[PDB]
Amino acid sequence: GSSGSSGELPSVEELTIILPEDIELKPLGMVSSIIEQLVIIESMTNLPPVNEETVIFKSDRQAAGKIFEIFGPVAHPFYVLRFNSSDHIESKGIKIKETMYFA
Repeated sequence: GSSGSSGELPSVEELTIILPEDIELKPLGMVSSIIEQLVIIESMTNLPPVNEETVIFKSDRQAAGKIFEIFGPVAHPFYVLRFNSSDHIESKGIKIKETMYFA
C-alpha cells in the first residue's frame, strides 16, 4: 500500500490495529477517569519508558489509541487517550476499571 496527501483532519484517525498471538501485552494500568473527550488511565508499576507516540492496546488486542497526554508523578503517572468524543470510547469498550496494555 501507500499514502500521500496534503490535508490534515480535525478528528483523530480511527486507530485500528490487531495484535497477533506472538506479542506480550503488559498491564499498563487501568482507566481511572475519563475526560470530556479523552480518557484517563492510571498506571500501576514496572511501567516501561514509553512516550506519547506510544500506542495503547486494549484487552481485546485492539489499538484503542495513542497517548493523547501524560501527567502525574514518575512512578504513578497517568496516560491519556485520544478520542473524537465520548461515543468513540463507548464503542471501543473502554471504561472505568478497565486494565489496558501496550506492545
